[PDB]
Amino acid sequence: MAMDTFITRNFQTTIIQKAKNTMAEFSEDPELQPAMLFNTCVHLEVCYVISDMNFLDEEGKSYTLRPQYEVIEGMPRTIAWMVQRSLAQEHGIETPKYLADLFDYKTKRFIEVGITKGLADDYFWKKKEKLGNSMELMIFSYNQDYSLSNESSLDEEGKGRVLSRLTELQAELSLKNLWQVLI
Ligand SMILES: O=C1c2c(O)c(=O)ccn2N([C@@H]2c3ccccc3SCc3c2ccc(F)c3F)[C@@H]2COCCN12
Ligand SMILES: [Cl-]
Ligand SMILES: [Cl-]
Ligand SMILES: [Mn+2]
Ligand SMILES: [Mn+2]
Repeated sequence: MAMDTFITRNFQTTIIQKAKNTMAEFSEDPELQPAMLFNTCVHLEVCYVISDMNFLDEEGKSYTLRPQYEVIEGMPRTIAWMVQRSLAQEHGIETPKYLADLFDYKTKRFIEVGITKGLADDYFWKKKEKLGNSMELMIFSYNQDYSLSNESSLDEEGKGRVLSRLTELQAELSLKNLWQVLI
Protein backbone atom coordinates (compact mmCIF):
# COMPACT_ATOMS: atom_id res chain seq x y z
CA MET A 1 0.00 0.00 0.00
CA ALA A 2 1.21 3.49 -0.84
CA MET A 3 1.07 6.46 1.51
CA ASP A 4 -1.40 8.36 -0.70
CA THR A 5 -3.78 5.38 -0.64
CA PHE A 6 -3.43 5.02 3.13
CA ILE A 7 -4.19 8.77 3.51
CA THR A 8 -7.34 8.62 1.42
CA ARG A 9 -8.54 5.54 3.45
CA ASN A 10 -7.80 6.82 6.98
CA PHE A 11 -8.67 10.53 6.89
CA GLN A 12 -11.83 12.51 6.12
CA THR A 13 -11.95 14.43 2.80
CA THR A 14 -12.21 17.80 4.60
CA ILE A 15 -8.94 17.31 6.48
CA ILE A 16 -7.09 16.09 3.39
CA GLN A 17 -8.20 19.06 1.24
CA LYS A 18 -7.15 21.54 3.96
CA ALA A 19 -3.78 20.01 4.52
CA LYS A 20 -3.10 20.04 0.74
CA ASN A 21 -4.31 23.61 0.51
CA THR A 22 -1.84 24.47 3.22
CA MET A 23 1.07 22.61 1.57
CA ALA A 24 0.28 24.53 -1.68
CA GLU A 25 0.55 27.89 0.10
CA PHE A 26 4.10 26.87 0.98
CA SER A 27 4.42 25.47 -2.59
CA GLU A 28 4.99 21.94 -1.33
CA ASP A 29 3.47 19.41 -3.68
CA PRO A 30 1.25 16.74 -1.95
CA GLU A 31 2.15 14.13 -4.64
CA LEU A 32 5.97 14.53 -4.16
CA GLN A 33 5.75 14.88 -0.36
CA PRO A 34 3.39 12.18 0.99
CA ALA A 35 5.01 12.12 4.44
CA MET A 36 4.31 15.85 4.86
CA LEU A 37 0.71 15.38 3.78
CA PHE A 38 0.32 12.58 6.31
CA ASN A 39 1.85 14.62 9.13
CA THR A 40 -0.25 17.67 8.34
CA CYS A 41 -3.39 15.58 8.18
CA VAL A 42 -2.66 14.08 11.60
CA HIS A 43 -1.90 17.49 13.14
CA LEU A 44 -5.07 18.99 11.75
CA GLU A 45 -7.06 15.93 12.83
CA VAL A 46 -5.76 16.27 16.40
CA CYS A 47 -6.73 19.93 16.37
CA TYR A 48 -10.26 19.03 15.27
CA VAL A 49 -10.51 16.24 17.94
CA ILE A 50 -9.54 18.67 20.71
CA SER A 51 -12.14 21.21 19.62
CA ASP A 52 -14.79 18.52 19.08
CA MET A 53 -15.04 17.31 22.68
CA ASN A 54 -14.80 20.38 24.85
CA PHE A 55 -17.82 22.67 25.25
CA LEU A 56 -18.77 25.53 27.55
CA ASP A 57 -22.23 26.77 28.69
CA GLU A 58 -23.72 30.29 28.93
CA GLU A 59 -21.85 31.07 32.23
CA GLY A 60 -18.41 29.73 31.18
CA LYS A 61 -18.57 26.18 32.70
CA SER A 62 -16.97 23.12 30.96
CA TYR A 63 -18.53 19.83 29.56
CA THR A 64 -17.34 16.63 27.72
CA LEU A 65 -23.77 25.33 25.07
CA ARG A 66 -20.88 26.43 22.73
CA PRO A 67 -17.48 25.09 21.49
CA GLN A 68 -14.53 25.64 23.84
CA TYR A 69 -12.00 26.01 21.08
CA GLU A 70 -11.79 27.76 17.71
CA VAL A 71 -9.55 25.89 15.21
CA ILE A 72 -7.23 28.41 13.47
CA GLU A 73 -5.04 25.75 11.79
CA GLY A 74 -6.26 24.64 8.30
CA MET A 75 -7.35 28.05 6.96
CA PRO A 76 -5.24 30.16 4.53
CA ARG A 77 -2.71 32.21 6.46
CA THR A 78 -4.24 35.54 5.47
CA ILE A 79 -7.66 34.71 6.84
CA ALA A 80 -6.08 32.85 9.82
CA TRP A 81 -4.15 36.00 10.78
CA MET A 82 -7.31 38.20 10.59
CA VAL A 83 -9.10 35.62 12.80
CA GLN A 84 -6.22 35.34 15.35
CA ARG A 85 -5.86 39.12 15.55
CA SER A 86 -9.65 39.64 15.84
CA LEU A 87 -10.23 37.02 18.50
CA ALA A 88 -7.37 38.51 20.52
CA GLN A 89 -8.74 42.10 20.33
CA GLU A 90 -12.32 40.93 21.11
CA HIS A 91 -11.07 39.22 24.36
CA GLY A 92 -8.61 41.96 25.33
CA ILE A 93 -5.38 39.87 25.10
CA GLU A 94 -2.07 40.16 23.25
CA THR A 95 -1.96 38.97 19.62
CA PRO A 96 0.77 36.33 19.42
CA LYS A 97 3.57 36.86 16.92
CA TYR A 98 3.32 33.24 15.74
CA LEU A 99 0.18 31.81 14.18
CA ALA A 100 -1.53 29.41 16.61
CA ASP A 101 -3.39 26.17 16.08
CA LEU A 102 -6.34 26.89 18.39
CA PHE A 103 -7.98 29.58 20.45
CA ASP A 104 -9.34 28.56 23.90
CA TYR A 105 -12.49 30.61 24.60
CA LYS A 106 -12.45 29.55 28.31
CA THR A 107 -8.93 30.39 29.38
CA LYS A 108 -8.61 33.08 26.65
CA ARG A 109 -5.37 31.75 25.19
CA PHE A 110 -3.98 30.66 21.92
CA ILE A 111 -2.78 27.01 21.77
CA GLU A 112 0.03 25.48 19.77
CA VAL A 113 -0.54 21.77 19.05
CA GLY A 114 2.49 19.58 18.43
CA ILE A 115 2.78 15.96 17.26
CA THR A 116 6.04 14.07 17.65
CA LYS A 117 7.58 10.61 17.09
CA GLY A 118 10.14 11.24 19.83
CA LEU A 119 9.47 12.14 23.45
CA ALA A 120 6.77 14.71 24.22
CA ASP A 121 9.08 16.69 26.57
CA ASP A 122 11.82 17.21 24.03
CA TYR A 123 9.28 18.69 21.59
CA PHE A 124 7.58 20.78 24.33
CA TRP A 125 10.83 22.65 25.19
CA LYS A 126 11.79 23.15 21.52
CA LYS A 127 8.41 24.75 20.87
CA LYS A 128 8.88 26.87 24.01
CA GLU A 129 12.25 28.10 22.72
CA LYS A 130 10.31 29.97 19.99
CA LEU A 131 7.05 30.71 21.69
CA GLY A 132 8.08 31.56 25.28
CA ASN A 133 4.68 31.93 27.05
CA SER A 134 2.80 33.60 24.24
CA MET A 135 0.75 30.36 23.96
CA GLU A 136 -0.20 27.21 25.78
CA LEU A 137 1.20 23.99 24.36
CA MET A 138 -0.41 20.63 23.80
CA ILE A 139 2.19 18.03 22.68
CA PHE A 140 1.21 14.43 21.79
CA SER A 141 3.58 11.59 20.87
CA TYR A 142 3.09 8.32 19.03
CA ASN A 143 4.76 6.59 22.09
CA GLN A 144 1.72 7.26 24.49
CA ASP A 145 3.36 10.33 26.04
CA TYR A 146 1.96 13.88 26.38
CA SER A 147 3.21 17.29 27.56
CA LEU A 148 0.58 20.00 28.25
CA SER A 149 1.54 23.41 29.55
CA ASN A 150 -1.88 23.33 31.47
CA GLU A 151 -3.14 19.90 32.63
CA SER A 152 -6.77 21.11 33.26
CA SER A 153 -7.33 22.66 29.81
CA LEU A 154 -7.68 19.18 28.43
CA ASP A 155 -9.29 16.29 30.46
CA GLU A 156 -7.23 13.11 31.31
CA GLU A 157 -9.81 11.10 29.24
CA GLY A 158 -9.35 13.39 26.18
CA LYS A 159 -5.54 13.28 26.13
CA GLY A 160 -5.91 9.47 26.05
CA ARG A 161 -8.34 9.52 23.02
CA VAL A 162 -5.85 11.55 21.05
CA LEU A 163 -3.01 9.24 22.14
CA SER A 164 -5.02 6.17 21.02
CA ARG A 165 -5.68 7.57 17.54
CA LEU A 166 -2.01 8.11 17.19
CA THR A 167 -1.33 4.61 18.46
CA GLU A 168 -3.94 3.26 16.01
CA LEU A 169 -2.26 5.00 13.10
CA GLN A 170 1.25 3.92 14.00
CA ALA A 171 0.00 0.33 14.25
CA GLU A 172 -1.56 0.28 10.76
CA LEU A 173 1.32 2.07 9.23
CA SER A 174 3.69 -0.41 10.72
CA LEU A 175 1.47 -3.29 9.59
CA LYS A 176 1.63 -1.89 6.03
CA ASN A 177 5.34 -1.13 5.98
CA LEU A 178 4.57 2.62 5.72
CA TRP A 179 5.90 3.77 9.16
CA GLN A 180 9.44 3.70 7.68
CA VAL A 181 8.20 6.36 5.17
CA LEU A 182 7.77 8.71 8.12
CA ILE A 183 11.22 7.89 9.67
O1 LIG B 1 1.70 25.76 11.51
C1 LIG B 1 2.63 25.08 11.11
C2 LIG B 1 3.19 23.89 11.90
C3 LIG B 1 2.74 23.53 13.16
O2 LIG B 1 1.81 24.09 13.76
C4 LIG B 1 3.36 22.41 13.85
O3 LIG B 1 2.92 22.10 14.96
C5 LIG B 1 4.39 21.74 13.23
C6 LIG B 1 4.82 22.16 11.96
N1 LIG B 1 4.27 23.18 11.34
N2 LIG B 1 4.62 23.42 9.99
C7 LIG B 1 3.63 22.63 9.10
C8 LIG B 1 3.55 21.24 9.53
C9 LIG B 1 2.43 20.94 10.31
C10 LIG B 1 2.23 19.68 10.84
C11 LIG B 1 3.17 18.70 10.59
C12 LIG B 1 4.29 18.98 9.80
C13 LIG B 1 4.49 20.25 9.25
S1 LIG B 1 5.92 20.41 8.35
C14 LIG B 1 6.26 22.12 7.82
C15 LIG B 1 5.03 22.53 7.00
C16 LIG B 1 3.79 22.71 7.61
C17 LIG B 1 2.67 22.99 6.79
C18 LIG B 1 2.79 23.10 5.38
C19 LIG B 1 4.05 22.93 4.82
F1 LIG B 1 4.28 23.01 3.52
C20 LIG B 1 5.14 22.65 5.61
F2 LIG B 1 6.30 22.49 4.97
C21 LIG B 1 4.56 24.82 9.57
C22 LIG B 1 5.79 25.57 10.10
O4 LIG B 1 5.72 26.97 9.73
C23 LIG B 1 4.42 27.59 10.06
C24 LIG B 1 3.22 26.81 9.44
N3 LIG B 1 3.35 25.51 10.07
CL1 LIG C 1 3.94 31.03 12.54
CL1 LIG D 1 11.03 30.92 14.04
MN1 LIG E 1 -0.04 25.57 13.07
MN1 LIG F 1 1.05 22.90 15.54
